[PDB]
Amino acid sequence: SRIPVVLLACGSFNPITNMHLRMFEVARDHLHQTGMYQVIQGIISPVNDTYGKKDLAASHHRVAMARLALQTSDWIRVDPWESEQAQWMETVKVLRHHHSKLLRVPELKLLCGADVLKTFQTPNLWKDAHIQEIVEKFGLVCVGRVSHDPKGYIAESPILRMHQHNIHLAKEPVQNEISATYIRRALGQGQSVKYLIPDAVITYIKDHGLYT
Amino acid sequence: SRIPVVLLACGSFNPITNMHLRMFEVARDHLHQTGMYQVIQGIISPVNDTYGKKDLAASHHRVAMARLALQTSDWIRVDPWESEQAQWMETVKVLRHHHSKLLRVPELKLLCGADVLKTFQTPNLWKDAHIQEIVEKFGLVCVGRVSHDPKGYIAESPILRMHQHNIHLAKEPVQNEISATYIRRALGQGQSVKYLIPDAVITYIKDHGLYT
Amino acid sequence: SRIPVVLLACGSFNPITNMHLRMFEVARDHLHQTGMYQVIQGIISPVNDTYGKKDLAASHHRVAMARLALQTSDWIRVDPWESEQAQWMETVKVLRHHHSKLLAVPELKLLCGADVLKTFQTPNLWKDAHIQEIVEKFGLVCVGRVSHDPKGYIAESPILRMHQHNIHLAKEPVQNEISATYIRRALGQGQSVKYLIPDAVITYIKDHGLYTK
Amino acid sequence: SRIPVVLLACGSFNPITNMHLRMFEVARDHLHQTGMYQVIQGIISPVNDTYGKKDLAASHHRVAMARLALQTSDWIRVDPWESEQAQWMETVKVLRHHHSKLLAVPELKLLCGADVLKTFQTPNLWKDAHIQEIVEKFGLVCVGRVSHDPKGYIAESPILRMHQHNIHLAKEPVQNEISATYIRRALGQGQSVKYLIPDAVITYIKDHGLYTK
Ligand SMILES: NC(=O)c1ccc[n+]([C@@H]2O[C@H](COP(=O)(O)O)[C@@H](O)[C@H]2O)c1
Ligand SMILES: NC(=O)c1ccc[n+]([C@@H]2O[C@H](COP(=O)(O)O)[C@@H](O)[C@H]2O)c1
Ligand SMILES: NC(=O)c1ccc[n+]([C@@H]2O[C@H](COP(=O)(O)O)[C@@H](O)[C@H]2O)c1
Ligand SMILES: NC(=O)c1ccc[n+]([C@@H]2O[C@H](COP(=O)(O)O)[C@@H](O)[C@H]2O)c1
Repeated sequence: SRIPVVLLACGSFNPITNMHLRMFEVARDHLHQTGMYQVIQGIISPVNDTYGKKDLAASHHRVAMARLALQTSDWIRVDPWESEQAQWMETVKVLRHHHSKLLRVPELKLLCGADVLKTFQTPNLWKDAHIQEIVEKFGLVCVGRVSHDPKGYIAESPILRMHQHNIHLAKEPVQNEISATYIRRALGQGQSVKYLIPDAVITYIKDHGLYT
Repeated sequence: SRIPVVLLACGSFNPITNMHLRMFEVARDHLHQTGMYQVIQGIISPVNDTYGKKDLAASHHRVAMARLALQTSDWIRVDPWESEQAQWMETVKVLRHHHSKLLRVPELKLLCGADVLKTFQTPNLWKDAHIQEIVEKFGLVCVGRVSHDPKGYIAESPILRMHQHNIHLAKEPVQNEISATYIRRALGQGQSVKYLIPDAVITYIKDHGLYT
Repeated sequence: SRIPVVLLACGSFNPITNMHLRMFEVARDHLHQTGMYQVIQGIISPVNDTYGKKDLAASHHRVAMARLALQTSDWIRVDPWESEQAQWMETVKVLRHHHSKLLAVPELKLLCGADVLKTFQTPNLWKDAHIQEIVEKFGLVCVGRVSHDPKGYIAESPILRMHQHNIHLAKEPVQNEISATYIRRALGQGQSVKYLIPDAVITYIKDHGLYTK
Repeated sequence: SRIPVVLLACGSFNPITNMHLRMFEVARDHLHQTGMYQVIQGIISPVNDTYGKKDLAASHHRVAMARLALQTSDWIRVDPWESEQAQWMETVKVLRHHHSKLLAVPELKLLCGADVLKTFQTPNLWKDAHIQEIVEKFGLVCVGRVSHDPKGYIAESPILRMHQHNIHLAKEPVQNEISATYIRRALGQGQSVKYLIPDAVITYIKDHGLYTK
């Protein structure tokens, strides 16, 4: 039988966009395609407000937009836990938390774009022990992104190359490179972002005067 | 004051996708950005079933999906006229028809991707007289597409370069290259196309067993 | 053992670019990776000056630029036969010509971008009989292009689908999407196209004053 | 008249690619087009071997490959000073070094991809003081990269926004998106990278057996 899988996406979702959503669909089809897994749930987990040097919309807003974006999904949901904690938390700790919840078994895997594998290379950004735990205790499902060569990132990482069994590379045949940075800039200039992010999210943004 | 403009998109819409929809939004912002026009209406006109060597879903279905896709739009509508004619019609004739309807004045402009300008170069595909009428009597609003250099197409076309005043090039800052061919193949393989085309269109496709 | 293969690319080469050259390399690696072919030669065949609606530099120059571009290739050569004819010739006839020239005979395959498969769908552009002969008697090696879905083009064409075993799809992960149209526009404006097309080609264009506004 | 400008690119160049070289050309044309600058030189400065978590070919080799790649450039040269130091050096210090070497003094600007602007946002990666000095005292010329929105990076950074006049954004319409990571993987698998990186660089890699699995 198939191994039940839950996919967790940790990010800013400032705001959530059609690309972020498409990432889950592609990842699920890829896992199902292997014949060994049954994706049963997707979880969007917006980062806490204390994170970064950037000016993120308040977490309750990012969580609300994600929920709106996901109303039409029958398998992906937003979980505010991470954003409700007092402070930012390294991603492995969010994985640990959700793994436990599953117990109160399906495998919990981190879902990210190929761009994330490249960030693993950034000095001091991710503790080696954490990278190892992500691919050894949990799993990593990576969706392609223009300009990134995931197979090379893996081959060149002493840690990743030793845990390839837990790394799933899903190819994105579609050229959908929507940048949330671009979304925010366009919104700020009064330009349309319709068809780039969900309609309900656009309405929410207008209603709450976000990204002005 | 601003010149009222109506944008007409002639295509297969087999099925209509988020890229096709995004094309209108980008074109409108670009025209408004110039300061000289006020886009008042967008029209999607699905091609007639007698067109091509391809197997297109029946026109009533393509028209229905476009209408569903456009329910959330307050300015773009589908007009079945072209698809309801007995036979295929060169595009200039569809422009003429809609121009007349406007009379029962706003300028009517053809909306297309940069890829269309390249098709103007195909031997025997578009009558020179027709290309001329499109850019001289009406107008052409072109939205960028990867791999295409619209400025070069114009510069190299004896006809286009003489009517640059009626050609508006709108740059697509977003990497959204969704191919309807890809959409059909994925649907045929049972893969998700969610977030690539409107939810209501996906439901319609399933309900009517299209693209199997 | 392996089936010997010669790759033929028919196109404007106005001018030849690093992307046109890259296609040969990607196609060769792909065929070798299947383990059943051995590519022994590549042929660049510039189209006749009588062809199409667009303006082309003289074939004399396009053949020259291809020759210069290929000086550092040990397996690809330019063949001016097609452009030396009195008039344009349908691609199937160029394939036939080069096949006869080969006459244990290596297989001759047409090398093209995935966008060519789409053009097969254009009314009146290619004779069905020709499309069939091209895929059946010669074969196609298609290199992917942003925005095109070759697999779908194949599936939606009865002719291509029936002979899909003779259509080899290669994937070049690198964007490239360098269009010769862009190259010509840049040149006309006095901008650099270095590292987009071969240094030797730029020298020829400059020396002979080509592609000026 | 025009302000003389020298462009400095700091990076791995592991190995240098046609895309890295193309960035210099695109950046020069952009600055010239503003009508107020005249680019007089480009400098490729390979990073020190002590840098980062990834494995780099020896700087001896990266400097060599850059020199070979640049033999056909009449304005870009490789400068090994940075890689010859005992240890890695923050980019601002390399800029300071090259500025002193210039000492009517031409302006020295850091040439980079738009993705570098994003990295400025990484906690602990660049000192705010350094980011400020880089944009204020030297300047940045950023060449666009698929997936990145430089204008947004600038607007969302107080430091960059305040000195945005010293950040020059150039647009290369051509995809390219050739990553050195891909180049290294292809080489390791014995695939061709011809027309993606300079012929002279491929010869050196082959002669010295670099980038093997
Ligand atoms: N060391 C870590 O655990 C680590 C480092 C960088 C980013 N992250 C997470 O991945 C996402 C990165 O977001 P940005 O790329 O916008 O900074 C966030 O969810 C962030 O919390 C975790
Ligand atoms: N000569 C003409 O008027 C002409 C030629 C080719 C396509 N078209 C139109 O433009 C669109 C092209 O569709 P395809 O590219 O799928 O063939 C259709 O609406 C078609 O009717 C018009
Ligand atoms: N029916 C045919 O044989 C046929 C049709 C269209 C293009 N072609 C060839 O394709 C190549 C490129 O043509 P384009 O520049 O029109 O895309 C040329 O060699 C041209 O001769 C052949
Ligand atoms: N704080 C700094 O000066 C700083 C930080 C990160 C990268 N860099 C430089 O950027 C270039 C490329 O670095 P990456 O390979 O890490 O992207 C190198 O020259 C590196 O030294 C400088």
